[PDB]
Amino acid sequence: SAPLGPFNATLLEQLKNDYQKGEKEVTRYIELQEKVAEKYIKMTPLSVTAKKKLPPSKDPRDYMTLSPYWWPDSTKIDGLPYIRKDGERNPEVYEYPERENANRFGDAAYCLGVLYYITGKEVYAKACANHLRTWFTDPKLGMNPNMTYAQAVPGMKKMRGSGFIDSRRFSRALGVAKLIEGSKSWTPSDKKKLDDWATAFCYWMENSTQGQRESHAANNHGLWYEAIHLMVLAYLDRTDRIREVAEQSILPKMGAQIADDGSLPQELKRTLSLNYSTFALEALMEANQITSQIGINLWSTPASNGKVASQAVDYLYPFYLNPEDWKFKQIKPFDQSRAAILLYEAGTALGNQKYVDTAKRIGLKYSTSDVETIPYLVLKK
Amino acid sequence: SAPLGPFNATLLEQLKNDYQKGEKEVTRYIELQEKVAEKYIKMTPLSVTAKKKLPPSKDPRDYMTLSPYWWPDSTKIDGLPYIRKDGERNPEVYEYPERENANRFGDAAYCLGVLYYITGKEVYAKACANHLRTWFTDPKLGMNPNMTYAQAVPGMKKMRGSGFIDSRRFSRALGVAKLIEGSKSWTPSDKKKLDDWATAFCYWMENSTQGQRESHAANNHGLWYEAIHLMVLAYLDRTDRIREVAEQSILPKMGAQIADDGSLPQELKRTLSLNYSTFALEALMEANQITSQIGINLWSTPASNGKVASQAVDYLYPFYLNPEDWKFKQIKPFDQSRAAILLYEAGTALGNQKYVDTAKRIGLKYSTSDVETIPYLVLKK
Repeated sequence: SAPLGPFNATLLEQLKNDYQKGEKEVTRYIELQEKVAEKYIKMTPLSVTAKKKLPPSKDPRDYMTLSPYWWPDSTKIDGLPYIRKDGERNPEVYEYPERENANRFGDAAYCLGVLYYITGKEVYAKACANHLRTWFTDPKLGMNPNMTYAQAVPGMKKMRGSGFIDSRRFSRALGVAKLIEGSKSWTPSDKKKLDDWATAFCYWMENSTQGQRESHAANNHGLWYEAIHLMVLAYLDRTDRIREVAEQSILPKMGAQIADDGSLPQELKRTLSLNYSTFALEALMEANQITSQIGINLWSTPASNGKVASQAVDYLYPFYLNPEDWKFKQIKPFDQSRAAILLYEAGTALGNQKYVDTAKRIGLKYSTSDVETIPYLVLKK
Repeated sequence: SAPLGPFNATLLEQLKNDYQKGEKEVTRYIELQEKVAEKYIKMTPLSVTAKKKLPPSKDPRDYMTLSPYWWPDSTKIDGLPYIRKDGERNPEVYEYPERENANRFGDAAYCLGVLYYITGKEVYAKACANHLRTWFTDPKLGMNPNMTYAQAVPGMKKMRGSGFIDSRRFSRALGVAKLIEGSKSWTPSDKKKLDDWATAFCYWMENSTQGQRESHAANNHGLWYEAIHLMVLAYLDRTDRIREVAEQSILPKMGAQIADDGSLPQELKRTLSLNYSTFALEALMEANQITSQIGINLWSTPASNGKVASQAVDYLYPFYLNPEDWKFKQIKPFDQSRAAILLYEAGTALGNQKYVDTAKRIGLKYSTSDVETIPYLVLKK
């Protein structure tokens, strides 16, 4: 039975079980994963400190990115204040190294942590530990436990908390650290430092003005905040906080953000409305992976007004079959393959065989290196 | 009468003349442009050598970028060879600093050079010279006169000349160097070094296998190749060659690309078909800015097959009025403001008053800092 963390635990346990029983199809799949993971063993661990332009705090350990849809105003002599173009990512984002480096670190730690859980090979713990140590707890290279300067916007006067959604990059990694506990490489001293970091991070996201405001956001951001919250709480073994968050924040938000016909109106007004509808349901999917490990099914548990998250899947399913029928603003092509994991996750949670069949038909590539697809051999056949 | 160069010489001579006579409306506009140009006076000159990852020659003075629609194959252990996704720019392009740095050099040098031509203020020639010397002729920081590793593709076995299209980002800057000749800052020794660079670059694009191949391209790349070709030849005062290239390469190429209804079938098969149809005409437009300075109007001169560039403008015009009516694949929204300069250029060339009125109706923002709009006060209200 798997430790509590940010993954489909049913799929992980069944992979680990069939690997240990020497079943051939899984064993061959895991060996492919082991050859994918080799580059993460060699990979030099990343740090948020690897940047030149320092945040206003003058501290390189503070995470800082640019908010993606904000662009310099050509009609101003300095381009300030930046203006918003919903759905059009400003390539300046890539001048902030932590934007892609937190994504790379997250992939490395998640891949190595899962393969350690599945094979028991210490080489995977040792490498995962090296990434976790450097990114999180190192007294020089570790990030400070806050998201103060995430998605800054040049010229913007007010402080904002929307950047907190960047945290999902490293928070999955934070949760996977629990899989390497008991290894020879993850020492008790290593565990205490990360526990203390996660405690400091949970405090900040629950009590800073930015984290409070993000906890009250009325769209997919509010759902993703709670998805991240659950990973932090799950890492810290606070399963009663997970129950409280699900019932006092996630279910109310789901009850407010789903409309009577099952649409997500807050996402319907975006320039990538099919992306953001799906993005909201992805925040529910990752939350549910955690809550359902303690008996809480967020796809079928009603909000106080009777609405259930499966209604929003129902609304979107015809368009996952045919993204071209989508009749709302969508200024870039929807990636249909996002519906594979999503329909598989919601389909199984609901005993909806039509959803699971459609997930497997859409499928995932057997030899893809996309580290999020590791548990989903079930979709690669 | 302005030196031969890559700009609308009629508008530029108009601006400089009205500036010298002290006309208020033009003086206000130049004074704005000078405020915008201040950041280029301060800007540190860029060099292609400012990269860590070197090209296969191990020479930092060779330009190297990634072909923008080529992505790692996730189904491969090393991601190699990359695969193509037409229209989807791979953010990895930004890991090659000369991709954006050649654009920033281009804007700074062109802006400063045009302002020196219009105003006579030696401070603009002196700064333009600083950027030119550093990008082109400096014996340590200057770029080699070739495009051998432009738009390289990892894993691709064959050599390609598609990368040559990047040259447009610095070949306009080369062209405006002609505007600072006679200044105090641009010495006969500066001119001779640049002349020799430009000769070497011209030899490479005409005789290398990649240059030869690119000169034969049957879509917009053939047009851009010759448009870039004209900037280099005009800079070298090879007006006889400009005629030959116009008469024997551009017009046949343009005629072979236009279909009976005026559409451009090679661009219609792209995922950004309206972008690429407009991109094709933009090459013709920039080429005509140079040909029409020696009496060849590319918009109205038919090719041997009876096709004339004005047929292509005519087919695209309704969709510049209403871009949403475009009925071919277009996986990002079309930037309508591109029609402003395009319809004004072709509209004046053809004496079509309807094209010119629409150009002004779409318009450019009076205070924009986009350097390519500097000559078009006539489109700014």
